[PDB]
Amino acid sequence: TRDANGTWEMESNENFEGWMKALDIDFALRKIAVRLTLTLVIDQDGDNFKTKCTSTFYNYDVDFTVGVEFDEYTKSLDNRHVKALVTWEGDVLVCVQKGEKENRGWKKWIEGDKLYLELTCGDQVCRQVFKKK
Ligand SMILES: *C/C=C/c1ccc2c(c1)C(C)(C)c1cc(N(CC)CC)ccc1-2
Repeated sequence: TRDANGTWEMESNENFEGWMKALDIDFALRKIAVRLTLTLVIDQDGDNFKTKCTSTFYNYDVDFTVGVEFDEYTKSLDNRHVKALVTWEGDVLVCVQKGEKENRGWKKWIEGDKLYLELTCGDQVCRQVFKKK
């Protein structure tokens, strides 16, 4: 479905460390991020999205409109300027982040009460699965 609204609880998270390493996240902070529980909250109304990723020590919040390029500064992650764009490819929500890193972005598949997320940077892919709370 194209409806990603909800509070999403993590079920699985594969190659999180390799993806963070591809983004040049500090080794020390990688070890903490691997242990912290992540909650993904999405509010979606038509084209307008508000995404909030929350843990004990780190938060990542982004708002965007589908189809409208936006300047992004990943201040709480790798601290880079990218040109971001989120679009629908069938029922897949696709985000491309143009900048220094190649193949940078994510894709989201909503299958019922499950959300599959693949985050990419360089030759690394992190695969996450969430269940709607
Ligand atoms: C559709 C999902 C997009 C998206 C963008 C940014 C982040 C995420 C998802 C998370 C939840 C995977 C995430 C986690 C983190 N930290 C760990 C590296 C913890 C907050 C940062 C950014 C994003």
